Amino acid sequence: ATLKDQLIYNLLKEEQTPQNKITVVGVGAVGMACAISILMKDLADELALVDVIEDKLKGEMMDLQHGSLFLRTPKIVSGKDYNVTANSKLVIITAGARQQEGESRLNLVQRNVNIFKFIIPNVVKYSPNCKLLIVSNPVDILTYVAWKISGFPKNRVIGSGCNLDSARFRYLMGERLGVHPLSCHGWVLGEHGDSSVPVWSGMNVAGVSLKTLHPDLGTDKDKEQWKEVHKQVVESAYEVIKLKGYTSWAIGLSVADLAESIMKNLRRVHPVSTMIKGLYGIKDDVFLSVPCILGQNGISDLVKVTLTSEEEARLKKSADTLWGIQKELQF
Amino acid sequence: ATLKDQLIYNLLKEEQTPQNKITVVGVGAVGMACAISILMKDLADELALVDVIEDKLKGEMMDLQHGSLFLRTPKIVSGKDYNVTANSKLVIITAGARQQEGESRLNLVQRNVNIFKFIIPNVVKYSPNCKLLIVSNPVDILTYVAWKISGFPKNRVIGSGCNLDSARFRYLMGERLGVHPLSCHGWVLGEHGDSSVPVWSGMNVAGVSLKTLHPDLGTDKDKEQWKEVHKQVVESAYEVIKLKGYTSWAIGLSVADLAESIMKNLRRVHPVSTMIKGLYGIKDDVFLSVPCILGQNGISDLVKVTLTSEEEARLKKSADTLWGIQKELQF
Amino acid sequence: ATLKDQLIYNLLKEEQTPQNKITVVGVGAVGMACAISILMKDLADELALVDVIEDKLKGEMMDLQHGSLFLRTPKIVSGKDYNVTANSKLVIITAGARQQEGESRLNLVQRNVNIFKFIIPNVVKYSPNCKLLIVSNPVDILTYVAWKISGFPKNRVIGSGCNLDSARFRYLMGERLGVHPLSCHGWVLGEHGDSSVPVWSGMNVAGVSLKTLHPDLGTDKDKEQWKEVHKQVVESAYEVIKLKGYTSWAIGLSVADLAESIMKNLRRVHPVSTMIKGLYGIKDDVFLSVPCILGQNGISDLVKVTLTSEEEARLKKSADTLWGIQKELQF
Amino acid sequence: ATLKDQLIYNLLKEEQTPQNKITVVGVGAVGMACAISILMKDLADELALVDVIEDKLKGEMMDLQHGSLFLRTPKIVSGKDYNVTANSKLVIITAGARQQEGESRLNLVQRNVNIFKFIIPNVVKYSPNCKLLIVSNPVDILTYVAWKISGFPKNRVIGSGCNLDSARFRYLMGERLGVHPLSCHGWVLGEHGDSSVPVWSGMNVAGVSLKTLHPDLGTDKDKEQWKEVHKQVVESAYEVIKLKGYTSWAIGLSVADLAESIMKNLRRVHPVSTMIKGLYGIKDDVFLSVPCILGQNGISDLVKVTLTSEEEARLKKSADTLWGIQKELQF
Repeated sequence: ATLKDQLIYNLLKEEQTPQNKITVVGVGAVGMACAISILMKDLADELALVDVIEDKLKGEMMDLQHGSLFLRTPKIVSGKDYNVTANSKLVIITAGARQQEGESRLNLVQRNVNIFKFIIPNVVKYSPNCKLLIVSNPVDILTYVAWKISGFPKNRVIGSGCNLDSARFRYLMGERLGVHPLSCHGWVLGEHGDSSVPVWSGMNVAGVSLKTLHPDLGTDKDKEQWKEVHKQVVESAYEVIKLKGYTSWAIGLSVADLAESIMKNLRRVHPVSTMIKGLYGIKDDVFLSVPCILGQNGISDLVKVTLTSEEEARLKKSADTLWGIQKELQF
Repeated sequence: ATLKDQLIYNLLKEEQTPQNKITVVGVGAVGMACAISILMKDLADELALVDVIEDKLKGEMMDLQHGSLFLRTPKIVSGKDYNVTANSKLVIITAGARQQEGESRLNLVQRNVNIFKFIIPNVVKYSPNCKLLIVSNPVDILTYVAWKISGFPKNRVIGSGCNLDSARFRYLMGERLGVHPLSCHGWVLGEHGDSSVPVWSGMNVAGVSLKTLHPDLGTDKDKEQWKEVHKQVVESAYEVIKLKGYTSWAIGLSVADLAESIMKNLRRVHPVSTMIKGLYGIKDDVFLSVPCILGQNGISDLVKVTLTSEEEARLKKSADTLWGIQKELQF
Repeated sequence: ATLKDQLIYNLLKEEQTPQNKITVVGVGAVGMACAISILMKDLADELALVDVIEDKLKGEMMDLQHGSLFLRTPKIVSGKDYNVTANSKLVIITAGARQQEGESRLNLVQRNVNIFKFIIPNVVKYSPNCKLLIVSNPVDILTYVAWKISGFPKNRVIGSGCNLDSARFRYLMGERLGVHPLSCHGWVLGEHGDSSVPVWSGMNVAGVSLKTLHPDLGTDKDKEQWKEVHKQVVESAYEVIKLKGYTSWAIGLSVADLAESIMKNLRRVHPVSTMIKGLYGIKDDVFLSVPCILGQNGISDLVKVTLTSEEEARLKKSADTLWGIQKELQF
Repeated sequence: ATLKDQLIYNLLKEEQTPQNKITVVGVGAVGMACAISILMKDLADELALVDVIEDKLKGEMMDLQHGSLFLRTPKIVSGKDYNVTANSKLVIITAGARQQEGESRLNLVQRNVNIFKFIIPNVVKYSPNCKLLIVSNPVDILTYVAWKISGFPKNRVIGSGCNLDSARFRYLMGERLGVHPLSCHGWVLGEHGDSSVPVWSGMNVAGVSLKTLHPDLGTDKDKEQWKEVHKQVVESAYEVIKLKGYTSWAIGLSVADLAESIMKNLRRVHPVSTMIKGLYGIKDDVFLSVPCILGQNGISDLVKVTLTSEEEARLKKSADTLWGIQKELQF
């Protein structure tokens, strides 16, 4: 008789379906930053890793597995075959197109659409009742792409959007005032990138409107130039890529935070990208970041923020752009 | 329009069942010590409290409910009715017969059976696929009672047993050697109480057999009298009960540790009460503590500890006692 | 040679001062809820318990000790003598008379003033650089008493204040809007009691002013009666005491939350009782809850919350109330 | 009047040193894996990064700082100048030279000695009371190097040693037996690398000696080939490097586990590299992995494992080889 059989008597052989499984698609810096943030927040009873490069994937899986003693996630799996993702509660797409040197914006988006025409159906086939969290950039448009291809209802297709943008706003707001980011409140909404909207009205410490105190907050006659905070937020990624080549930990921590709200059904509010037709004067099938309530059904609700004429027109101008690009995409 | 509807757009009202629900039956010191431990280890997306005293029950629920801002458990419910326990993954029974000043063990058990004849069928009705963790004393006998009434297979009926007895053993072992209890290894097996078997052969730090180093370990010849460590484990509950009237924190943390293993499907080894028929020449339907592997199907496997002839006789003698009581019970 | 000597080589004899030591004065339901909450949030490397009931005190220490296997706080000690508190960063005062059914917090003044004349000098003697977190009621005045007796600067004397009352406000706010309390922002200021001030002008989800959407909010002509939310916050403790005899869990989590911000130097904004002289035209040495920044030096700064003529008047009344009681005290 | 001074009333601009400061030297994959693991286990109130690559260093700093909202470490600083390390409790060294294809072992060590001759005195200058944790390879020798240059007593100079090796040994046990690593007890001692000693005698689940159940375990005629488990431990790093190009997460988690034991004074037993002269007939100043007790003074004690005559010879040969190298180094 075997040592295991001498040591252990077996009552039950057949294991059940995993109950709290998460898949991360793509094992780049962002993918692995999400996985380690998720593994150390104990959100999953099973982690699945998927990417097209077999050796990198098995490597990252074995490195995580070797740390098992220091973790509470008892099964970590990987493969190029999406059968490993079976029965995921949450699937996080970080996989994208490696940006070519002299291509157009439209080229980059359509190469990502071609990768998504493979990933999304494979995700749906093995985890048809899962929430999709789109991290891959450009996040607003690729969240529309994931939506169309998957055929999922709008509540179960979520773009990481202005979540990290808003977390960076609160960090900078915190450094200017000597207050921890947690107690500094402020919202970056609309299109993730240069044309995002800082909501100066909702920007507050302890429910004290910085706009009410300082009427010229966020204007050009602003002597304190608080515009430069949103300018810093919107230029942050560029500055970090400049220095270390990429961004890793901040997005990893922010995606783990979103996963926590989903997996534990918290109904916390996050500024994430959601199909926004019929709201803020938008009449096209586009995704924009607004405060969304995240739980086990994904975006169950969203907050209808009051916006100035300027801010209304900026969200509408971002939608014009996104719809413009989206009708040129080949599905 | 309501402030809520002016503020929030609803995507879907559709509500779902609890995904990681735990129910604690009994809101005495032990039951509430399980609740706060479980609540502060983020093991559940929903917690249900059930006891017979409705005001006490609504007090504890409300007191926990007010801590929500500082918790990651979005739903806390309570009720006399077991419809609030519906869809529980794990159900912990702390409720039981109040110990009469002087009476036989045959009588004390039978008064607990009459209680489990109401508790267990209700639990089974609203949560048919759940795992039962029996904490109520005498834990070994009342785990057999739960098994019989429920009709559940032996894998999904677990008694806390010698799990805390072992935590105490490893704490005291730690004080003697000045090492953390985590790095002190020792096993209390068999019947929870005075008759429990301390396995001296398995007592070690860093895999160094103390029994080999000190052959007298656990004998009456022992110069350092290590039999006192097990004696202290056996008399620990008595000594604490004498000082603060009961035990709370140690059993709450130990059950939460069991709950972690079950809910997160860790597959750790805890010494818990399990149907031990066929093992150690035991011929009767008795439950005793042996090292069991605990996951999302409860006891998947148990460890066959090599015991001395003396150690076997003590387990067989405990089985003759418990079966002697059990066969004279009325269901 | 002993088994311990045969097993372990000693390199150095213990020559180390406590580094992250929290003391809890009082082993009542409040004290032990603070204790377990702090132990399960890994905030301290030494927990010292002090009270006047030597049996109860030793029984609680032993019960915490018996679950050290499941904790990362290696040294738990107790004793009626305050030399156990030596070299504490944070001493949490929960000892003294607690509210009986329907009894005001302002009816515990003279009893707990006497108890603070014993406790505070003893604390100061053994930990003269420690931060005082006052929890005993009436907490606002007893914080002022702790300040006067200790001679400590106002930054190192903190009261639990409206931290829990504010936590409760956001919980009930959350049950109305179907959002997690974490995403529901709103401040209860002034006395931790019946005279507390709900600042309607600061209440927001995602920086959207509820007062601006719903101008009637918190007035008698409000058809949704949002004033009943603040009423519930005031009545909350009375309700819980009536239902289970005391409040323990929620204040334990509220206090561990304040302990986290202090011990980890977060500089988070908490509504805690501090010396409010010079602000809102208050001239006396009054202690009220206003939003404060909490770190390892305690209250480094506070937020000047903008109040409506109505709000400011209602806070000056809460101030007047407490100067009336404070002015006639003996030291 | 600036917005900040309109919003916030300052009491205390007086500032103090951090209390639980950790410094990570080297921002490679290993140092940054330690950084995130330490940040996510809330072990520090200040994290200082120090490397020679100023752009990469500032890049990694900013990437952690942007995730501060999701962290409880309020100050993260970076610089080439070791004045950012001032008042560190624990300084983790991951910086050093990688062996070149032709390079002799002696020459590689001497290149690290020259690097350490700048790093260690700079560390000692700004944190003279700190614990050194040497992760840089070859770990056993560079712990000796760091010890020589620092002038520190042997308790405050720790090599990460066989901590991960042993953690890998317990994973491989776990998969073979279908148990969590936490419940699988095995020890890898001596020189970190292909000469490491797997203590077959100390191999157990629930204190059952596997060597005793299976007499042939760890020998050549072992029908189950358990010797192959140690071979896997010794090759697993080479196999992971071959697949993903380096080792990252498992060493980051393993190091954070040691940081927990030190920063929180747990006194857990870890296989870490310590000055071993006087044990197993070792006459020379060599550092080898033995099971050591780790607290806030580092190695306070160490466990003397009973080894077979064969096993003592393997440590004795490791010592001789290590002294062959160290006696030839230029300090």
